[PDB]
Amino acid sequence: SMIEKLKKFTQIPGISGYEERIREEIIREIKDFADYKVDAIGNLIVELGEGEERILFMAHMDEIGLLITGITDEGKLRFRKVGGIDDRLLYGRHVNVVTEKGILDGVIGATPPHLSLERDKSVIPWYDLVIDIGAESKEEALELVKPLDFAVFKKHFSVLNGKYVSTRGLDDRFGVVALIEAIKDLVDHELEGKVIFAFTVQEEVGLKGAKFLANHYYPQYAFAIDSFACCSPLTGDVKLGKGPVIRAVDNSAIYSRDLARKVWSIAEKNGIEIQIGVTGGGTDASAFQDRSKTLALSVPIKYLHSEVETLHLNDLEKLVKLIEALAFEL
Amino acid sequence: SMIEKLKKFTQIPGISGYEERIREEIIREIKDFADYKVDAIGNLIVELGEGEERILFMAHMDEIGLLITGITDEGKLRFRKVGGIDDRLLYGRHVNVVTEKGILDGVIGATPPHLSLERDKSVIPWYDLVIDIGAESKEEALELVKPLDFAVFKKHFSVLNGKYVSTRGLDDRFGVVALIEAIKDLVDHELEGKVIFAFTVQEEVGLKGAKFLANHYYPQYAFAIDSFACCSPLTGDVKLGKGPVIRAVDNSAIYSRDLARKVWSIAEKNGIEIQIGVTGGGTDASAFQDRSKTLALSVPIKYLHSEVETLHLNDLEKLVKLIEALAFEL
Amino acid sequence: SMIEKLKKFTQIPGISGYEERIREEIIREIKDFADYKVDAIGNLIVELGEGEERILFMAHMDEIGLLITGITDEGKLRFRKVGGIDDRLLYGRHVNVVTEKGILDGVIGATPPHLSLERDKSVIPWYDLVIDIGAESKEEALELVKPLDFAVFKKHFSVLNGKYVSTRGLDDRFGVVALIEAIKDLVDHELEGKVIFAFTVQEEVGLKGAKFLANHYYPQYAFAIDSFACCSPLTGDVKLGKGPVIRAVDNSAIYSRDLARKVWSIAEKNGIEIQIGVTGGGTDASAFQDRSKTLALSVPIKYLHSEVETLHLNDLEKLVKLIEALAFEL
Ligand SMILES: [Co+2]
Ligand SMILES: [Co+2]
Ligand SMILES: [Co+2]
Ligand SMILES: [Co+2]
Ligand SMILES: [Co+2]
Ligand SMILES: [Co+2]
Repeated sequence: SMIEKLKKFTQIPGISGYEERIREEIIREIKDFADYKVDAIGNLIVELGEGEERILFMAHMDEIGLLITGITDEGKLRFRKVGGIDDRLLYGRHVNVVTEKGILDGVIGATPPHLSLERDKSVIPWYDLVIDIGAESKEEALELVKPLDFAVFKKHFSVLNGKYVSTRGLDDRFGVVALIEAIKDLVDHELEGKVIFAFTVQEEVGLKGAKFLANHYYPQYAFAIDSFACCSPLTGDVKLGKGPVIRAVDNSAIYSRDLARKVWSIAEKNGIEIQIGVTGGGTDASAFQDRSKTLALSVPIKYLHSEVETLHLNDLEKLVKLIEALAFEL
Repeated sequence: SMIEKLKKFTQIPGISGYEERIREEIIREIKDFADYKVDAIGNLIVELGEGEERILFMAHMDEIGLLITGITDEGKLRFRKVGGIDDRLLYGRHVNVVTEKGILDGVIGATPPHLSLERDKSVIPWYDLVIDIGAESKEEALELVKPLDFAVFKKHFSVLNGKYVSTRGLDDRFGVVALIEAIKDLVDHELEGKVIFAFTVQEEVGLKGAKFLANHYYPQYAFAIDSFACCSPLTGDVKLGKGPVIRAVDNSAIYSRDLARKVWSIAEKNGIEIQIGVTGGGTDASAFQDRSKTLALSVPIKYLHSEVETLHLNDLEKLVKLIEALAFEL
Repeated sequence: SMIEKLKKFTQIPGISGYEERIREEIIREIKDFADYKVDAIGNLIVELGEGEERILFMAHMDEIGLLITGITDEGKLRFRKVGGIDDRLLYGRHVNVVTEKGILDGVIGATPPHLSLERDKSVIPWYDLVIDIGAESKEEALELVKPLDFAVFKKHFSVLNGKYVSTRGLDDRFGVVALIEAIKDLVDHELEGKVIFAFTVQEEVGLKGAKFLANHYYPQYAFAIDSFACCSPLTGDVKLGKGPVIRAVDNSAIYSRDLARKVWSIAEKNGIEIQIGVTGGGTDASAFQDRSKTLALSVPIKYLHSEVETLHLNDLEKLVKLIEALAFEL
């Protein structure tokens, strides 16, 4: 119910711009506790209580996938990348081409095997690849897919020891999950200031979902719950299963230091093993230091942004257990 | 029932040496038509009729996987390759570690993402990789896996248009399938000479299953039904769905020319679109020209030996439809 | 008597094709227990008991040396390599040129020292070298050596701590030793099935001694006792002195798995510290999976195929102690 909750949300396709299938399902499991409104741009916003705008929580729906840019003469699909993938993760891998008519499966096979003796033994760049969907010609392809349909990897699900979980799309699905688990566990409790949960769009392509929020939402403290890339010197003693991490500093922003304490305190004062770190990249929260106390805490992750992303199942536990015990005790 | 037959047989793990799980299941669906004997080395042999030994048919159970060679101090698994894989297909991919106690899942994640700035932007070699299984230490790993346990990729299944099929393990599973479909369709027909169906072991590591057969089985004509790697100049006008291919020539052997005719004839004379080709590598049949008329016919395949192998579903149809209409009309 | 037994057998020159001097001496110490026959090709074969052919044991006489291919105008010897040496082990080293007239010593000195200032600071390839034997001219050389005389390194002997031993030619001499020690310890015991000890030729150049055996000797289980190259990831937890190793898998063959157990069992059931491994290269045994249960067990070795090969003296102890306790209790 934590797993299958997770299996349920990684499986949903939807990269930046195209988050529909994800937020429709968030609404399936939210409809009947709390009350939503949907941004223009796309954002699920869900206030709790009324009054001055206190905390804001953001996990983003969109993920990294491929935009279909056009079609070849023999009906293979061209694509650009949306977000940040690594090409070696593109070569010879099933995908899942999402269209209007609905899901449709193909394969970025392109794998000239052992017996061709022009050995392309370097990594083959994202633009030399195409998707196979079994189309016979340029025409037959359009029967099935049009430009600006997008696609995503057929995602395996794996539970490693008993503790960990691997699949592509933890960034930031787990987060979307958390802010649901951690919203059912609120509301009827009510004793508050006034906290705003949000499910952002287009984070992986420039945070644009949260840059849109930054209007109408001037809160006091704005959090992001995205991933925390793990296990490099520069990650200090962060290791997996030693509880949620506070992105103190990344590449998008170095974050409020007093806010850091204010949670770190609530942390130990509340029986939790929060840990602290310095990584790379950025987080929706860093769209708010514009004017706002920002910080984003997260779960440390291995093999990030690959279909092998691996979060520890306890940290997730403790992290909702904290990003709740924040919305009160702050 | 052709698909799910195929889905059923690719899903079974078992690389060279370790074919058990595969032949036990072949026997589950053969037990009660025809009669088997199992080689020393491992081979399923199934005669039909009695008398001089006429034709021999071989599809091999084993596949390409990874042998676990040892364990690291932090409980990651080391492995060698068994067979011929390409390393770019090793990087960051779920696998499935088969042990004695039974199946156990892990991930060759190893994917230093975007934020480490020593960019290993070349392909990372098979020996710098390890499997993650979520073990905490060298000790905790052995609790789960021992050397000479082996592993295989979590295999997706994909049906491309309606026609084609992708998954890792068509080589030579489809073949194992064929020689089953095409053995249920025999026997009770009986009108013969005397044909031997065999399910070989260790083909992908030197044909050693069929090199073992070469004793006790001196037939008249020996066929192999393995893959036919496709879509390179040197493949002539072989294209997918234009019916089974006759490996005229590969790298292991150039095959009987009269036997080629003798089938090519039976082909057109029997309403089939056999095609002919020159590829690379070898086939169990080429363990018999030692003394024996050899030839191996097959289904053309794209993206071979990658988890994206793609055979056309008709060819398979027509190929059983022919490797039957051979066991009589030859 | 284990050492000097070993010192005695490494010292004997004889590479593939030219094993005489070795098997004559094996016969000096075997003549008067058990009874031999010598293959055409060269193999010492020594049955024990009579009846169905049960086990076969092979250690090979030949070693890596140099074939003299011709002679220079100033009476230096040209050579090819027989087997697999590494060139850096050729540069500037005494050798021992075996002729018909008998032993004759020379030196692959060739060592342009410090004062020539064209610095050949890369490794100098096997074909730029010649042997010095002190001959004054092309003519004077032939007075001493003719083509297809061969040569071998002057071999030092070293006993490292008290435990280990270094010298060039453990592969497979130690093995030849074992199957002698372990044949004097049989015979008069007699209680058997029927075991065949063999001393093979030409293993280091394609196993051709044992490929010749494969006729007339169809046994039930065929073992090889050759070296086991040691101390690389891919060698798992094999370390020196932790008892004989079972080559589970190498590059020539992945070996019977049930036979592996059947010894591993007899092992622990018999008070021995057998260990298991995956290395590279091959073994005479792998000439039998042709039709036969093959496996080769061995002693782990460091610095293999160099005049520094280093086996642990206990393992050798325990290995005869086991390859005896096999010839009965199997
Ligand atoms: Co994210
Ligand atoms: Co991300
Ligand atoms: Co195959
Ligand atoms: Co293959
Ligand atoms: Co040897
Ligand atoms: Co050797």
